[PDB]
Amino acid sequence: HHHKRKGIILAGGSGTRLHPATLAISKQLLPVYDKPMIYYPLSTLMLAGIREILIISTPQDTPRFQQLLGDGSNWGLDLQYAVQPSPDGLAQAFLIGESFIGNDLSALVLGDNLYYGHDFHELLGSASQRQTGASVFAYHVLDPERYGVVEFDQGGKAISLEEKPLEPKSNYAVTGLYFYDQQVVDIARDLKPSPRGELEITDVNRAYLERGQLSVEIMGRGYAWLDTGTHDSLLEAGQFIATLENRQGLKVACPEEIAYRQKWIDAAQLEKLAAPLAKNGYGQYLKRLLTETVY
Amino acid sequence: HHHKRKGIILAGGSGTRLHPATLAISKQLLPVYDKPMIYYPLSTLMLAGIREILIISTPQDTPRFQQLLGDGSNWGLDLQYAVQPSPDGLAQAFLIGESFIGNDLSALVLGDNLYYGHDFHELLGSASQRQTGASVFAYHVLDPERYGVVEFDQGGKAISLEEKPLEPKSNYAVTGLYFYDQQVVDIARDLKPSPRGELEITDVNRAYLERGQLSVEIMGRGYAWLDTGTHDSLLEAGQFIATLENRQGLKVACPEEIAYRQKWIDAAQLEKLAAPLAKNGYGQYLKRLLTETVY
Amino acid sequence: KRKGIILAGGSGTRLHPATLAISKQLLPVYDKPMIYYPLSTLMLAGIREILIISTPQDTPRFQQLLGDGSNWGLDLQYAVQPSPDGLAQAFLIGESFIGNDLSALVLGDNLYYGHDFHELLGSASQRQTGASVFAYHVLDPERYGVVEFDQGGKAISLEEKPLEPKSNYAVTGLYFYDQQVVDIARDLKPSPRGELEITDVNRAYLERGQLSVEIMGRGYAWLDTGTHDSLLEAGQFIATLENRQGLKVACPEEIAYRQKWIDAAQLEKLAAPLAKNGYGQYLKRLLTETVY
Amino acid sequence: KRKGIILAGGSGTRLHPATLAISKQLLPVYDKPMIYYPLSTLMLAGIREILIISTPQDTPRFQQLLGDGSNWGLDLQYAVQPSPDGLAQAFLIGESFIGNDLSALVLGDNLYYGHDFHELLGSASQRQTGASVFAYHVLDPERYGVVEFDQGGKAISLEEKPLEPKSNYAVTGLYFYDQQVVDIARDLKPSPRGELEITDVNRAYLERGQLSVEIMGRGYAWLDTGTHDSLLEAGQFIATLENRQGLKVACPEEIAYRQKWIDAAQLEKLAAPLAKNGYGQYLKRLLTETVY
Ligand SMILES: Cc1cc(Cn2c(N)c(N(C)S(=O)(=O)c3ccccc3)c(=O)[nH]c2=O)ccc1Br
Ligand SMILES: Cc1cc(Cn2c(N)c(N(C)S(=O)(=O)c3ccccc3)c(=O)[nH]c2=O)ccc1Br
Ligand SMILES: Cc1cc(Cn2c(N)c(N(C)S(=O)(=O)c3ccccc3)c(=O)[nH]c2=O)ccc1Br
Ligand SMILES: Cc1cc(Cn2c(N)c(N(C)S(=O)(=O)c3ccccc3)c(=O)[nH]c2=O)ccc1Br
Ligand SMILES: [Cl-]
Ligand SMILES: [Cl-]
Ligand SMILES: [Cl-]
Ligand SMILES: [Cl-]
Repeated sequence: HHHKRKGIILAGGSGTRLHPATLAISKQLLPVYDKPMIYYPLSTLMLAGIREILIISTPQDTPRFQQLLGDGSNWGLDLQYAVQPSPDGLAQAFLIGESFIGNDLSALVLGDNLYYGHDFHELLGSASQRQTGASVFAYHVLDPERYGVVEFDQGGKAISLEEKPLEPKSNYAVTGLYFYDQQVVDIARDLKPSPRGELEITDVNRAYLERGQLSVEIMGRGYAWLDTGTHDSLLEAGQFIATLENRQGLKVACPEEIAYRQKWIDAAQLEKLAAPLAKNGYGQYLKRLLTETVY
Repeated sequence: HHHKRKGIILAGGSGTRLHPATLAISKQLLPVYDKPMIYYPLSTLMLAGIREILIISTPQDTPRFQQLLGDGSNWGLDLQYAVQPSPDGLAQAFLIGESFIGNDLSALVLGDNLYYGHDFHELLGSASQRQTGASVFAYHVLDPERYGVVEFDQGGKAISLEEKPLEPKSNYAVTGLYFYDQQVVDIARDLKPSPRGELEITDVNRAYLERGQLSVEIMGRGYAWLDTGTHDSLLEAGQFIATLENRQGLKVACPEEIAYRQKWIDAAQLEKLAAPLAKNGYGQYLKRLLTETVY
Repeated sequence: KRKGIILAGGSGTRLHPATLAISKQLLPVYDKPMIYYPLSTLMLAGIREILIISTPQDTPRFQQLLGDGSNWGLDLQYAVQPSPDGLAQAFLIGESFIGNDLSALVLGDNLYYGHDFHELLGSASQRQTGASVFAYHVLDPERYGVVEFDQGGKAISLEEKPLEPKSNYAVTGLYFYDQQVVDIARDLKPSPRGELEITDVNRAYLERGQLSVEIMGRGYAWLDTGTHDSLLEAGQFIATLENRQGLKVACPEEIAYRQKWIDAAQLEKLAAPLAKNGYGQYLKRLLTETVY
Repeated sequence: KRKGIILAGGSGTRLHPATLAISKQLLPVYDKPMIYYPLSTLMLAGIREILIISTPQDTPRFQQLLGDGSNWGLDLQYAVQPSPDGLAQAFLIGESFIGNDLSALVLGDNLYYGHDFHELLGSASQRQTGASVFAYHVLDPERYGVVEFDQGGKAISLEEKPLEPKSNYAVTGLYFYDQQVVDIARDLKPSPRGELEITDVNRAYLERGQLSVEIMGRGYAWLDTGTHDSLLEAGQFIATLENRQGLKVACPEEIAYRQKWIDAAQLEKLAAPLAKNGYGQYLKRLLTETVY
């Protein structure tokens, strides 16, 4: 009898690549300017209207995310948690997240991706509304070799996907934000590991492409999709957010704000979250959101 | 007998505020990352479909802008030039630009304002399409005291404008990009100087407001409106553009690109502009635009 | 001999939510945890025996990061400061650690850089009586302990965060002390603000005419990591220097190796688990390259 | 006595369109034109008599900025380099300016910062025979003149932009010369690349055993302003230092005042037209404040 879309954030082991900074704490707990990196994809899923979210991290890191975020109920969310013992590729998320997904639609977001721009809400909404097939976003980059790359024909139809090609067919990278129908778990179960031993998200997306069920929306150049892959790019992302926030006196990817604007929490709930933070600019910001109209 | 909108860039004296950097060359000739500051508002007017543009600068600086930009015909534009002897306020632009405006619609842009974001073309187009009255944009800022400030009532109607108020009524600044009908010159002619001796753009905009002819569109938080008022903010703006451009391998506010995408110049014309620039990344970029599809 | 204290104290809620569930002095400045910077500073002054004082929450996190220090030729101990009751409390908490030895205190969020910094530390630590501090010209002296000089350059007053500062010389977060400091700290009354003040310890030395105040020149960088904006500035400053030089600032393994506290075999062992990133590659490179 | 040359040469089209109709070495690094930095460097080495060599297009722009230098206690002259035919051409163009005196050359886009920089310049300029250069450890030595040292630290080879560099020590864009340099430059054949190379002048001194190569230590900042990305890094580096200290790096008026080339009356006159911004306020402040 009938009378919905779940989220997954993959916040896994960045191995030893960013050591020694990441000896102290996992990558997606490092801040970008003023807030932990995971706040950014979490906020992204929230902006897409997703409230029920599974956070996949290492056994070691699970407790630390849990300590930061809890069960989400203060922000009107239902956050759950699962361990990824080993870094065996991004598609593993769907096998780990299998019982969490159930028979629902899903969205996957990488824990180290930051997005910003105008009408991002509307760009997400058109992905999450398409209730069959899958939807991904293509973004023009300088270094497409580092990503899944999309080739378009002359009428703008997607015709191939390639994982980290040495000779990319275009400058269009697939961003680390994906929307899936109920077929994803069964596609993911049939994947054989790749040459380097990972369950690849590109192979999942190619299965949808081969069935004619993949929507590739362009994420325009007027959106910022930022890179937290290196210490240098983590620093750029910090500068970028700081510049915007200090210009505007508005925050990017403040989860409490997003829950309040989605009406998942009300003004009294937002005031209670502001109380313990009253003595810093972040809690003062939440307080200011109770009385200021922001368009 | 019948069978159009002109642009003005006010690139005037920043006095001695940014000295000694500006002893060598005027403010709007200083670069923001890789291109002279004036490229940014020029590109903004171009994106609005404006081809016929008057550049107002000091007698000293006029020749230097002229040397940089010429008459615009290489980029499919008709740039003209006029001197502002003295820094007597922004509204003077309409008296200086009087014969240039003629009986047409106009757009005014400050030579030190940078804008960026998604569907900026569409945001401009809806201003320039409204062929009577005036249109301005409101942008949430931290420091509204430095700008013209807009007060909205509870239904979102603009009800007051104030120039640099010590006690701002909102955090909404009027950005330095304005669209005017044929009434602007006559409003500007009736302005008495303000307490500090300037012909104020806020007084022009209030005249439209009092006639019920001012449209105030919100420029959303997903747009970046950057500040080149200080050495620090000029540096932020540099970092901001560099981060975006190096992420994307695409340029922000490249005039040649904008003229090519407006179809004001064709592929052969763009190739000829790329030739003298062939030995640097900027000319290599223009060359790459001849063969790459960018969405 | 001289023992060191790093005060990696509580920043309260000021850097929340970055610091929710994540210790301030474990936040990275560019590529390495904040605490590497004061640690390296102490190590550069020749100090191997170091006490890390932090919150009840954060102390075990530093322990789990750094252990007893033996891998870098150090002797690290740990103590907790229950409550942010003033910087001078370090000497009470740290009484039995200091014992009857000379000491140096460094603040956990203070970053230093410059030419002959080794020698500037050397000259302070060699002075075996009195106390030694550094005065650095700053834009906002009101945020710090301020030093007033007379026309002949003698220090004549110290004030903690004065509303009307007598100079632009701030006392940096690096202090050297003789065997008197514990008893000076023990006889302190808390200030109006409710803190055992480090400036109050330093004035006590000044009143005895036993405070050396040396100028840390304008060619040195003393950076603060109090706020999100300063932490960011500091990252960009270090990254700019490191990417230019292909050398690191405040890499403890390098400093221990250069002090001869660890040898080439042990440096090589430290490089192995970091081999697949640039930090281990740098440690490996330091075995074969002559760096003047 | 020692005369100076600033080579503010042609960067071609590489920084276009920023440099279209606007001279490279007049682009600002943070708050001041690029050329203030090498000028100040020369001024810090005690050199008052300075030749600015630039393009036919840019030379009069520097002239119109700086004039004869008399307002800062300097003696500035100007010469043109018709074509970017190598850095060593400075000595041919500058032959009659150098006369029979000692010289120093500095590259117009080179920025230096650090403790006791004054003394490092002092020691090079005091050496009245041979030539003196500085070797600075860098990440990308292939972009520079590279110095090879033997196991005892003696310089044994110099190579201009080697595809396989023998070390990570780059020769900085600051060179001190005796009365031989003009005749060495005059006897140079152009390289395969079509340039009169400064490394070729320096090897000629090395071959005579008259090249001093001193290490510019890792505590000094030597920044390059070749590209848009480096020019930006340099701005952020200087701004971070200046906003922290409330002191300026490479403010020529301050350096002339501190060298006693201009007095307090003249510094005050220079402050007046800049009074309404921070730069003049700083100059005014330097009349009453003691800065160590
Ligand atoms: C429509 C709508 C607007 C907003 C306003 N908003 C926006 N636009 C943003 N952005 C600037 S965003 O859409 O680009 C964005 C949202 C979440 C995470 C990253 C970026 C934000 O960070 N926070 C925020 O409250 C929030 C919720 C909803 Br529903
Ligand atoms: C529709 C359209 C898109 C573009 C693409 N484009 C965009 N979007 C941008 N932007 C990132 S922008 O719309 O925010 C912008 C344009 C001009 C000046 C500043 C920002 C740009 O700088 N250059 C550019 O070619 C150009 C012309 C036209 Br008409
Ligand atoms: C003399 C000496 C030099 C060095 C080299 N060195 C230097 N100079 C530095 N500096 C750039 S520093 O002296 O300004 C510095 C040292 C420790 C912590 C911060 C800065 C460094 O960070 N690491 C380093 O190995 C190490 C130990 C000793 Br003893
Ligand atoms: C000893 C001395 C110190 C000073 C102080 N000083 C210093 N140290 C600096 N430096 C920070 S510097 O020596 O590293 C430097 C000098 C000139 C150009 C670049 C950096 C400066 O920029 N300006 C300045 O007035 C001036 C003249 C003389 Br002689
Ligand atoms: Cl876009
Ligand atoms: Cl928006
Ligand atoms: Cl110094
Ligand atoms: Cl050094």
